[PDB]
Parts: sequence; C-alpha cells; structure tokens
Amino acid sequence: FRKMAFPSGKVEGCMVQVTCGTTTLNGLWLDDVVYCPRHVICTSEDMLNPNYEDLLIRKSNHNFLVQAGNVQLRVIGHSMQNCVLKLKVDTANPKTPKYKFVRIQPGQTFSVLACYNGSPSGVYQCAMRPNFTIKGSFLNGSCGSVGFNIDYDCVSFCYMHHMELPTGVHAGTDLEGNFYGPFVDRQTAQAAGTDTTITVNVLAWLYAAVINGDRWFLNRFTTTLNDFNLVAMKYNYEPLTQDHVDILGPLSAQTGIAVLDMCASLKELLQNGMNGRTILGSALLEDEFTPFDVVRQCS
Amino acid sequence: SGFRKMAFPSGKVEGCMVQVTCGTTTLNGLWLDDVVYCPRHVICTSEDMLNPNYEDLLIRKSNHNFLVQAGNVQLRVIGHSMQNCVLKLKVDTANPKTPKYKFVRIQPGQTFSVLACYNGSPSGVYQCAMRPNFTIKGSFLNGSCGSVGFNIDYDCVSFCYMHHMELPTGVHAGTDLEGNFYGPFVDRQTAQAAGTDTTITVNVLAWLYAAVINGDRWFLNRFTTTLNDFNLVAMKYNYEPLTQDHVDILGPLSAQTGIAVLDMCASLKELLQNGMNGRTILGSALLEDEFTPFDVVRQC
Repeated sequence: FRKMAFPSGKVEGCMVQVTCGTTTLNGLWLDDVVYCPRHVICTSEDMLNPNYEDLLIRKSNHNFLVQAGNVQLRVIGHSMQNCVLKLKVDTANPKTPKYKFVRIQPGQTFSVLACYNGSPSGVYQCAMRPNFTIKGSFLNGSCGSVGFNIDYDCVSFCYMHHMELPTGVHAGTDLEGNFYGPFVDRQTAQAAGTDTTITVNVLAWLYAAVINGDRWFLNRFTTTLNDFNLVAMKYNYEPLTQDHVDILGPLSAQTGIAVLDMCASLKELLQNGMNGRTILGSALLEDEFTPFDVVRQCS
Repeated sequence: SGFRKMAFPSGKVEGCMVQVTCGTTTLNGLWLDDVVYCPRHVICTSEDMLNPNYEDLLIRKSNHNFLVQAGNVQLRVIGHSMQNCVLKLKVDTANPKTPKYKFVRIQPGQTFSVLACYNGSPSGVYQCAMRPNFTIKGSFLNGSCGSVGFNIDYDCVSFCYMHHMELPTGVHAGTDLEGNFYGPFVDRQTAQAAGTDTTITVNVLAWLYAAVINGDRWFLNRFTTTLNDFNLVAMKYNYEPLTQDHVDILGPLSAQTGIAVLDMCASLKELLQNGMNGRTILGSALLEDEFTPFDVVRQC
C-alpha cells in the first residue's frame, strides 16, 4: 500500500511558460486559452498593494510571452477571472484532452504536476488539508503548477498553485480563480489555519490495513458518534459526520467491521497509542487516503 | 520544511505500454522500436509454474499464438526470441512514440519511478528504492506483471526494472530489461525467501545533510566516531554498513556544510539510541532512506 499518483501524460502536453517582464511562471494551455496566476503582471515591488485592475489596463498583448517548448504563441487578447489570467492565443492546443474544471472540498486527494518554467519535473499525490493548504515540494518557480484527477478519459483540473506560505505549505486557486482558504495574492504576512487530521481518511486507511491482514487493533467494543467526537476534538481530529459513515459504508460491509466499531479502535490508538506496534508498517496514522482511493487501489 | 517524494512524469512511458495475451494469460508489455518485451512466464499456465521447462514451452508456440494490443490496434507478431527471463516479440510496426531510451542495471539503494499498469492501461505512478535484499515493496496487484521502472535524465528514459513476481512476504521481484533477475530469485512458483531488509545508511546520511542545509540542526552532537565503530553500532539496529565509497559520495555535502561525514555518523547513532523525542526532521517523524545522495546534491 503506497501513495500512487495518477499518470501525468495527458497534462504534460498542456504546460507552457508565461513571461511578463521579468516574471516567468507556468501556464495551462487548453483549446486556445492559457491560464496562469494573475500576479505574473506584477513586479516584486508591486506585490505590496497591487491594483490588478489598473495593472491590466497598462499591459498589452505583446507584453506576454507564451513559450510552448520552442514554438511561441501569439497572445491575441487577455482577460481576468478573479485571480486567474486568461490569455487568448492564436493556436489551439492539439493535445487538449477531455477535461473539466472542478472545485474540490477539504480532505479530497489529487495529483500535482510540479513544473518549473513550463517543463514538468515531478508528480505527487496529496490531499486538501482542512486549513485550505497543501503539503508540497514547490521550491521556487512552480507557480501555475496544476492539480488534477483522472476519471476514465476526463481530466478534472481542481487546483492551480499561486503562493508559498512561510510554514512550508502552499496555497492556490481553482481553475476559475476562486481561491481556497482565507488567502489573497499579495505579499503580506498570511497565516494558515489550524491543521486538523482528516478522521474519515484515517478510518479508510484502517479498513485498508484489515484488507491486507493487519488486524491487531480490532477490539470488541463499539462507541457512539457523540462520544467519538469529544475524543477526536481533544486530539485535533475533524468531527465525524453521518455522511462520513455512509461514505465508509461499502468498506464497512466486506470487512465486517462497523464504522462505530472501527471508531472504538481509533479511540484506543488516539488515547493509549500504538503501544509499540505498526499499522501497515507505519507507526503513524495516515490521513491522505480517501475511501475512494482505498477502493481504487484494493478492490 | 519538507522533502516530498516525487515521481518522474510518466507521459513518455505511457505511450510504450501494451497488452500481451498468450492463451489465457494476459500481462503488460513494453513496446520500443519494433520489439515488445514482456516476462517469459506469459507462456505458462498455473500448472507449469512449479517446474517450467521454458524452452519446451516456447518451442511449441507460433507467432499467431501471441496477441498484442496497443489500445485497440492489434500488433502483428512476426517473430520471437527469449533473452534470459524476458520474451522479445518482433512486430511489423515500429512504435511511433518511442522516446530516446537506455537500458541500465541498478544497484541496491538506487531510486526509480514505477508505472503500475493493468492489462495494457497505466493506473498509477510511484517512486521507490531498490531495497538491499533486491526487492521492492510497491503496490502491485494481480495483473501488474510487466510494469516497468524508469528514471528520466533530460529526454532519455532509463528503463531499469520489469516486475515479474510477487513474493509471499508481500514484496515484489523482477529483472532488468536484459532479463537478469535482481537478487537470487527465479521465475518459478517455489518457496523463494527474501533476505533481511536493512536500512540504507548512506541515503539516511544524505537526507540528514539536506536537513542541516534547510535548517534542522537539533540532532547534531559534538562527537565523532570511526567508520569501524559506527558500523558495529549500525548492525545492531539493522542498518547497512558504510564503506569508504559512501564517504566520498557524501563529500560534496560535507563540503557544502561544515559537518564531516564521520561527524554526521556520530549524530545518527545518537538518534538511533534516543529516538525522535517527538520532533521532526524535514517534516518527517521517521528516518527516511529512499533519497539518494545524487538527488539531494541536485535538489538542494
């Protein structure tokens, strides 16, 4: 059981390099539009209090340099959708796959194609943290890197990297420029919220361990929802909901372990601990596997 | 604050994966130029697997017994040859999406990306390291045989691994693209026991050097040890012995920082005897050993 990322081939052919003045970052080329963060029109000293509306008036089409490998594209017009700059080019991308723009919720997983200057360099699987950030490795030059899921033939684009927070974590928008969490695209002191553990993902991971055969944590006891939340809130675990129980329903059925029975095992691991044991070869409780991920990778 | 283990982008490998069917057995193949490489146990049934006479089985097959599909395009097999534990199927059509490629044989401790495929279709990609017992603990289900491992340097894909067998320990075993197994394993349904898995000491040391470069320094101590003394303690914790070659490879890292290698070795021993004490190193609660020194020296 390892974190598998989606194959990136469909998204690799959509990455381009966008240059405005001295700023160079990554863009997404779909049909005849290049999507990129709007702070590409800003200098490093404009980022204090940027008035993006005035800044876009004073640019023109020739100020943007779109670089598709070695072929240049002519920006034939430009527009702005809340935090994302949409550059209309003269050439349609022949590699455009079946795609959709979606907005995911906290706790959901996706793959990220880390790119630098329009060149893909790595891919990894990650989850939306409950504080609206993501744990990534975007050292420097990876703004405009995108996150995605693949459904049969459809690539669902759900994330675009915009900023790197000083904690180590990173913040970004969806493809419509709506930006996850209480962040703005300004250089100012922005603090990420209080990061909690995705409880429903932990339970799905515990079900995965039972499927593989690691069953030492199973007990005879069962708890209630209301009792479990007090224990979970104390240990900074997201309150489990009834919908969470229904989502874990299919896993609860084959394992034979009810969600509230498995919750009683989780309570023991929270309070007493592993007691010098390992689950799936880990002394730590993993929370970046959604129930759907466990079903995809196991059944 | 954090190394996250990235895999290489898989696009160039995705266009080379095909489906090979012989009888009732279906597995994955690699299509390069005009050859499809795949494990030779595709010509076996479940009965043959305990004691297979591969040359008896292959001598009885014809070209039309091999069905190769690249998506919906049927590939027409015009010849076949066996190189060690791999079958080379010659087809009439060259793969139009063949990248610039190389075949390399890796050593234990080296890392690569694996493209997990199921009956001709890519499913997922992950990064792993060749363990010192010549196995990989990846995520392989039934029907992933023929999935390959690779590294990308500029535009050259280095194919280094092909999945062949799953061991009862839960780990996986395979060959290089020339058909030579990694480790003392055979393509036979017998009691094949993997060796003891040990931590890759040189990889942990390179990762610790990355930590001091970023700013994690709380684990440093004011002692130094000899290589012989360090290895004596290391084997007690199931760590691989450190050689003089490992010390030279870490040399640039010790030059970039101020800490000598044997100085770093004394800190590692202290971590082993005390544990983590609840703190983290590059946002990790465990000593991590799947980062090669070459990667650290690059992505500083």
